[PDB]
Amino acid sequence: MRGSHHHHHHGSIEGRMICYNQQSSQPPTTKTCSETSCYKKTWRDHRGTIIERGCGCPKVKPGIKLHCCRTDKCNN
Repeated sequence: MRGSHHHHHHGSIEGRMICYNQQSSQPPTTKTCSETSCYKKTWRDHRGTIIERGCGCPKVKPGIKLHCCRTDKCNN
């Protein structure tokens, strides 16, 4: 229940979708992207357990927990 996002009526120019890229030291931070997906992933590294997201979904190193949705905040 309430799993779907909020969306509204439209009539302005088709500008790029705003993804975001927030990180375990950096605020909820936005940008325009048109990669094949926007994503979420997490692993253990020199800094400890670090938290990651950005635009794009290339192959990763083993033990990283990758997930990647098509547009904007749709991964979150």
